[PDB]
Amino acid sequence: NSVHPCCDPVKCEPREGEHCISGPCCRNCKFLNAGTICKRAMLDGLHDYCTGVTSDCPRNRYNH
Amino acid sequence: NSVHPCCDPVKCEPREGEHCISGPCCRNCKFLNAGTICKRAMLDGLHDYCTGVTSDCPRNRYNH
Repeated sequence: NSVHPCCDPVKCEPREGEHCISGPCCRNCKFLNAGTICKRAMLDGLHDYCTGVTSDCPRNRYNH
Repeated sequence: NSVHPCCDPVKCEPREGEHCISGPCCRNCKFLNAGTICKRAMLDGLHDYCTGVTSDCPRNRYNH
């Protein structure tokens, strides 16, 4: 709903101390550990993993 | 590529003993453990988990 728990509305940044606002790899304002699977692949075993430094879910680079 | 390691081409079923062919929740011909996250959500903490009984990745029922 309304303001985000993670948002600093005077700066439009995450409140000081937290890492992010929302995302497959953002949970409770902080980054999930790098390596955490954020999506499984149809099938080759090339899954999309979290990076530890960003909120989004990266397409595994070993894909065309 | 070619025939699937998991496929029984005379029956067009998975070779006897295995569970599935391919899918986010299928790995080495077998079902991933129920509860295994197959996809993380933008943000509510309502992730899509594996079922243990199917190869696909289920939309979490707590979504509209």
